[PDB]
Amino acid sequence: HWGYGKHNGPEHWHKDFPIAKGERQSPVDIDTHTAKYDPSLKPLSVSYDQATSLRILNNGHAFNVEFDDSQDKAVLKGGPLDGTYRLIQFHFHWGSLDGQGSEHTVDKKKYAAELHLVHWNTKYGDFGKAVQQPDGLAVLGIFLKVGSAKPGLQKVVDVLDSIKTKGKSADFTNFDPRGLLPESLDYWTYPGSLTTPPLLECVTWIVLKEPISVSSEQVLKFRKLNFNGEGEPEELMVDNWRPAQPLKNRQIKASF
Ligand SMILES: O[n+]1ccccc1S
Ligand SMILES: [Zn+2]
Repeated sequence: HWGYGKHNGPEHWHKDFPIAKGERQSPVDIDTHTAKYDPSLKPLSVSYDQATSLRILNNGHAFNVEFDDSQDKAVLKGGPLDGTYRLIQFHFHWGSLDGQGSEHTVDKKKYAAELHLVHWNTKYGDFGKAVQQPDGLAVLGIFLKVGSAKPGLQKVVDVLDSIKTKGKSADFTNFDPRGLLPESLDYWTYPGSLTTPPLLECVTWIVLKEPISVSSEQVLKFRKLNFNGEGEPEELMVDNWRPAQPLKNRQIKASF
């Protein structure tokens, strides 16, 4: 029964998921004066031209926009990565107020939200096998700040009313995730974990330096979602973010 409240939030997760206190937990604070440029990093390649979205689901924690990952249609390669990583879903974490919401922080700065584009390493055949491997996933993290509207997010915003409560889904075909990307692909990378239970330590994190801007009306529609199921008392889906975790013996590298 994990969640984001007092009684079931991040400080409780370690009881059911002891890896919460592990050596490679995410998110982390990115100290820009400690992260070092790595000339060994190869160019990052985001190839989303043939992406095939299918559906959007409120899972009681966030919403997932799901993709057809039965073939190499939307892949992430290059940068720190060896091989090919297939896009399976994206989701966001966000706050109740514009001053909080992101999971990663940059010199302790919190953004209003954070987008996670989740990809799995095709050498392991499926997502479920990939998450049991230290290089099984690659998550592209993108910060959201409140300013101008993001045209490419509006199709997402406008379907949320149809998936207000936990367990609801809606058809969501022909959504282009390229429209959620900032101009620059300058990034930081480090080894980490899923930021939700089961908190598996399988992720190569790639966190873009340049945030995207979204409008206050857009993020306000995120905040109208519900953690609860239909017919239950309303608990707004806000502050579904885990705070920064100890860096331990890890290196954050910069691509720039
Ligand atoms: O929050 N989250 C859920 C699933 C896979 C990755 C991540 S970051
Ligand atoms: Zn996430």
